[PDB]
Amino acid sequence: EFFGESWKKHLSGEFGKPYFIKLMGFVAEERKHYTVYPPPHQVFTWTQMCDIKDVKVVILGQDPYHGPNQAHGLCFSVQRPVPPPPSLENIYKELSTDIEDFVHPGHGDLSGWAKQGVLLLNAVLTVRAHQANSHKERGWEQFTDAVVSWLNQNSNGLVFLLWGSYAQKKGSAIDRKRHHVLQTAHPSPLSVYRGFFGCRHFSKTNELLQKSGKKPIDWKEL
Ligand SMILES: O=C(O)c1cccc(CNCCCCNCc2cc(=O)[nH]c(=O)[nH]2)c1
Repeated sequence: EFFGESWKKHLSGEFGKPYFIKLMGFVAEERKHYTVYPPPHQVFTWTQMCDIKDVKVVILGQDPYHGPNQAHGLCFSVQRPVPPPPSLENIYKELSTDIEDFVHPGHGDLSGWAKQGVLLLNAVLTVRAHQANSHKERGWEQFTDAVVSWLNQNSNGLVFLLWGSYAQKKGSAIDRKRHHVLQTAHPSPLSVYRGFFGCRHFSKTNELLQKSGKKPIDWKEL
C-alpha cells in the first residue's frame, strides 16, 4: 500500500482535517490536467522504508525534483538509472571527504539510508512537471509540519539535518534539549560553498547517535 501503516497510526488525525481533504482535491485536480511528480504510488515512499519508531535521522528538503523520472518520494534521491543531480553529487562529494571509507554507489537511489532510519522528507510532496514550487502552500506544509511535530514530541535523540534556509525555518521549533540539530547551507552548487562543503554532517550525525546509545548510519549502505 502507498502509505506505511506505522506512520498512518500516528498521522491519521491529519487526514480528516479541512486542509488535508482540500490538499488531496488540489493534487487530484492537478493530476487530471498535468503531469505531477512523483507518481501516485511514490508520494509517500518516505513512509514505506522503515517503521516510524525506527527513525534516527531526519533530512528535511523543500520541493521534489521536477524532471521526468527523478522524484520518487525521498528527498534528493533518484532511482536507477537516473544520474545523480548536482545537489546529490555534492552530497556524495561531502561524504567522500567527511568519511574516508565512504564509497560512491554509482547511482542516486537513497533507499539504503531510508531503510536504516534516515527520514528523507520534503516539505512539499508533489510538483507539476518542469515547474519548481508549483504546489507550494497548497497544504503539504501543514502536513509535513505535523510529521516533524510528531517526531519532535514522540521520539528521543533524533538528529535533524537542516540544509539551506528553507529547511532551517521548517526545523526552527525542534526541541534542542531532546534532539540534535545540525545546520548548514543547501548542497546545490549555488550554495554548496557557503558551508555545506566541510560541514561534516555525516560523521557528526554518527557521533551524536552513539551519544544516545544508538547504532550509527552506514552511509555507504546504498
Ligand atoms: O536561488 C537561490 O538563492 C538558491 C540557492 C541554493 C539553493 C536553493 C534552494 N533550491 C534548490 C533547488 C534545486 C535542488 N533540488 C534538489 C532537491 C531535491 C529534493 O528532493 N528536495 C529538495 O529540497 N531539493 C536556492
